Amino acid sequence: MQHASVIAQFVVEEFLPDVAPADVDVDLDLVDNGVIDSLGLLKVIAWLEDRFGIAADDVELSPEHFRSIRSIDAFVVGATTPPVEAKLQ
Ligand SMILES: *P(=O)(O)OCC(C)(C)[C@H](O)C(=O)NCCC(=O)NCCS
Repeated sequence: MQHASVIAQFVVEEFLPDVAPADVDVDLDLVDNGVIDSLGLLKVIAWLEDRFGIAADDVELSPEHFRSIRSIDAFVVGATTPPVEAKLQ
């Protein structure tokens, strides 16, 4: 997991209902949340890339990458797993 709860909280915090992300089925395809795929993706890539100084072109953007939260956790875990107390930070 390497802070898997933070990953679900990170994306869920963008639009979490009155339920704590820990009580939300993080098994939901973020595709419905595709909202993050375009607007949030730009903000996430700019922030995520700034912390690791990774070129945005290095990674290709596609809806399949956000098909599920677990798929994103493996990609990030494969390279790095940074725990964050809140998405704002
Ligand atoms: P937004 O979230 O609507 O943008 C969709 C994303 C970022 C997933 C991307 O555009 C996409 O749909 N994947 C295919 C690649 C693509 O269409 N690039 C957009 C410029 S042609």
